[PDB]
Amino acid sequence: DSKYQCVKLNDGHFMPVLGFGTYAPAEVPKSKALEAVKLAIEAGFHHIDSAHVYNNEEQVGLAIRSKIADGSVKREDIFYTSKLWSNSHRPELVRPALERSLKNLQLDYVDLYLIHFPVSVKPGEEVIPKDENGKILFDTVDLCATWEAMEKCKDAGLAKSIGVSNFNHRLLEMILNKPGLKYKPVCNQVECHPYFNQRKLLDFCKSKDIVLVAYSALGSHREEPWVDPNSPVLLEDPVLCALAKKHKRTPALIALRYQLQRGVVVLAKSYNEQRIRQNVQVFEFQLTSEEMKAIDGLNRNVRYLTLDIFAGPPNYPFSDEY
Amino acid sequence: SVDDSKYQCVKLNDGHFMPVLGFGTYAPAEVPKSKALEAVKLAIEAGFHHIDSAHVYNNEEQVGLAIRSKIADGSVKREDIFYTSKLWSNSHRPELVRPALERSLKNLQLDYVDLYLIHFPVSVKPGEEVIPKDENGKILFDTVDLCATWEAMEKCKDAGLAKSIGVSNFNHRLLEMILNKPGLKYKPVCNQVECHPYFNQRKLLDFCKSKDIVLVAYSALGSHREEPWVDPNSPVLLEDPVLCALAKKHKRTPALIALRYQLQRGVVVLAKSYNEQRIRQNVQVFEFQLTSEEMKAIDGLNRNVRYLTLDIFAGPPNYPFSDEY
Ligand SMILES: NC(=O)c1ccc[n+]([C@@H]2O[C@H](COP(=O)([O-])OP(=O)(O)OC[C@H]3O[C@@H](n4cnc5c(N)ncnc54)[C@H](OP(=O)(O)O)[C@@H]3O)[C@@H](O)[C@H]2O)c1
Ligand SMILES: NC(=O)c1ccc[n+]([C@@H]2O[C@H](COP(=O)([O-])OP(=O)(O)OC[C@H]3O[C@@H](n4cnc5c(N)ncnc54)[C@H](OP(=O)(O)O)[C@@H]3O)[C@@H](O)[C@H]2O)c1
Repeated sequence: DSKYQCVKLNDGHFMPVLGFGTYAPAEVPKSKALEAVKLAIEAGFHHIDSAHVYNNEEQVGLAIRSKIADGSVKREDIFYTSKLWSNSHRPELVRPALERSLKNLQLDYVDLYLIHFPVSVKPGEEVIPKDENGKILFDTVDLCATWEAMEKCKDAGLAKSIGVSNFNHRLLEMILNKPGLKYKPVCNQVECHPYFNQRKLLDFCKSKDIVLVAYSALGSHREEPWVDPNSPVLLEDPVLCALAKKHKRTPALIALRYQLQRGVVVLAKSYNEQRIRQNVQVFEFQLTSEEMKAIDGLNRNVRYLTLDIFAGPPNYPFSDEY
Repeated sequence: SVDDSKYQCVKLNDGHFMPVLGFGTYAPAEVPKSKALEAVKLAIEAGFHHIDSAHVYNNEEQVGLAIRSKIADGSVKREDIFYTSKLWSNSHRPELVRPALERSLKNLQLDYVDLYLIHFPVSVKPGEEVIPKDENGKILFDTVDLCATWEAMEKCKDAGLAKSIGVSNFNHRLLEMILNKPGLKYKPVCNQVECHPYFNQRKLLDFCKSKDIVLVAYSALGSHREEPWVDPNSPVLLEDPVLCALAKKHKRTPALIALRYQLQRGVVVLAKSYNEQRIRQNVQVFEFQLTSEEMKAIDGLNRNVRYLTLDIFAGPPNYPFSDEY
């Protein structure tokens, strides 16, 4: 213990390369996140991924603080990520959103704060506000101004590092090229897996030393109406299953190891005590270059999470090629 | 930012972690041994957490002092230094393995090495001389079962003298030999071998990976080019045009490109320098990354150029470089 695999971010901080996802569908009791985070820590996860919009920060924080006070882990050995929801993109709303997250977590800082999604919605308690016609109440906010507000939260010490999520090439360039930029995003957390392996965006991120963090790396939560139930089940893939047999591992383990070997930090959500343990075994084997090539072949350009309910605004990120 | 107790490491097949950038400590004979002391100190100061040495480099006293010095002054803790030594070929006989380790520890004044390797698979006769020769200058080769040598290595690990054990300059056959040994207790955590864009070890790399063995690259910058070890007609790796082009593009150096290349193919890479500026420059390998096209462009430099043949040890069956890999 005490040591684990991390990568150096562009602001000098280190991020553990395997992250534990904490989102769980609405039907799942928020209490299950409490135990799942505790187990994840016990199993050796050192990186925990959440967001204000997952509505579990109370529980996630309790787990962390609970594996701390029981000396199972130290605060410096937990990399905790939160995310700014789209109803707080206005500059004067960013620090208050982070501070509310921190109050819920009862923590002094987050290790990483991301702009969760580049499209903005009307400020208020409702995370997906809708009008009388059932249409989204979008808002217009200069992301450059939101990013300047994140830089101030990092300078205030409330976030160790800042980054973004669901940003495309155009949106990343907007930040990277912003006049007077103080801090580049350390990461861009996006959907990534053998069926949507983000090779183009990945390479771009690499060229600017931005770490691409893969979510729904195991084929996603497949929650409706977010993900089409007709979409292929990743973990049933014939090639993944074959490689899983060869290595005597599982298709999940193969999908995770794949991301590690291509330079991607990978998240993995499970609320199963035993699967939580399985996933940490990603550090127990390697894939050969022929095998990597085989997984590369699986790419289909199928995106599980379109979030197309947010389509329309200029900053909707998935219309571009990448 | 956080020159903290955080840095990039990989998990070894025995549960231990190895920092992925190692500092090489061998310097040609014309270089005074004293220089190794200041070099390793500067390397620790710069952020190297992995230090590579060997009995045959005749600097363990200096390298050990450097490490002790940086611990005793509070710059670093012992658990944050990954120190590697190597068993020289005059101590391949099983009963001589632990005595060899203990002697290196005595010279270093350390309690344990983080990693102890079988340095080279060809054995020579026991005694003080590292390359024992008879009166006619013939090297005095010895016949030793490396499987027995490995058993003695396993015992060194069970004793806590070495946290991990591995090999160096082993080929496919020799690896299989160890891995397929009856009663095998500990697999080698690594195979430290020459590796660089002119000799990228693709095949051997895949093999190691398939066994979860970490390939550690030595002479990753094109070697010390010391004669008569290295053919002075050999190409200068760091003068390669492609490397130079990439270096220019990234605003880095050919050396940085060469090291980053290894990191991105899952290879732990060593880098030797006794120059304060280059020592600091090399840890910059964590500051950028290469695209898949750039990686492919480096893969294209492979030219089967082995800088270090060690062919004075060619002849005996265990000579490792005759086989395809
Ligand atoms: N920033 C964003 O826009 C965004 C979007 C989506 C997700 N995320 C983050 O990424 C995390 C992961 O994404 P996800 O939650 O969408 O999908 P995921 O991690 O792809 O989900 C994998 C599904 O596989 C199951 N699983 C886990 N380990 C397994 C194993 N070893 N073998 C077989 N099945 C296994 C899990 O079910 P069990 O619990 O029953 O094991 C889970 O439902 C989320 O929790 C969240 O933190 C971020
Ligand atoms: N196990 C084995 O059989 C074996 C064999 C050979 C080597 N090794 C290990 O691997 C280490 C490295 O191998 P090496 O010593 O053969 O080769 P190396 O690390 O490839 O040597 C690089 C040469 O490049 C120079 N250099 C370092 N950084 C540079 C930079 N940033 N820009 C330009 N030049 C730079 C150094 O000279 P300056 O010092 O002047 O900077 C050095 O002489 C050794 O010290 C040793 O620990 C092991």
